[PDB]
Amino acid sequence: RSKYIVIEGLEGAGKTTARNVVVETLEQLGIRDMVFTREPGGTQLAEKLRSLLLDIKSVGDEVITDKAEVLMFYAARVQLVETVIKPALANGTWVIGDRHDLSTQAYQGGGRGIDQHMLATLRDAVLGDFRPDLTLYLDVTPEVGLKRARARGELDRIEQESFDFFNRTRARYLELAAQDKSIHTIDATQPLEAVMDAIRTTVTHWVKEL
Repeated sequence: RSKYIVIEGLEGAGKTTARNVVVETLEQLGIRDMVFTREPGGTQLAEKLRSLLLDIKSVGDEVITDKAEVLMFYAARVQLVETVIKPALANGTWVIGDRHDLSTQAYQGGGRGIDQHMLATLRDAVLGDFRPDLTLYLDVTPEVGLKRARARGELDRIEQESFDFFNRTRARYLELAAQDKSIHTIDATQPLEAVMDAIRTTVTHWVKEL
């Protein structure tokens, strides 16, 4: 049975590295057929919304409202999910996504301050029941994430946020992972090999548990 695995974490958490471990582990367990998706993005429309959401001055000097932000993140999500993810899963293909709803909950909920129960409302209103089978949240400290992001190149509109915005975002990520068994928190503040190892076993077990 096809599965939807999502990788989460602050920017500079190591999502790609983690994704590589995941493919390796899965390919090792005999799972080979799979597709990747990233959010916001994944479809023509989703990518348009992505640019509107992250491009510095994507609408000149106008400040995108917090709520417009969540709504755009959501329009992007449902389009990808309905048009790409579900069909894939429905075909038997596994889907590995780089970010999903937890990101909205953490960033818009924790960073932004958008009311937690409203975010839940939207989620169900929009996605209903659909949820990722396994979620890997890579926990890294704000400073280590920003430093890495800063080294990568130019910061998008949201990555230019304050340390406290990232603080609150990380805490919410953790608060929510703490309430959901399918969301595993990997300590990404440890050396690569350790992180890499954590990811491999967590996945290996979860799959074995299937």
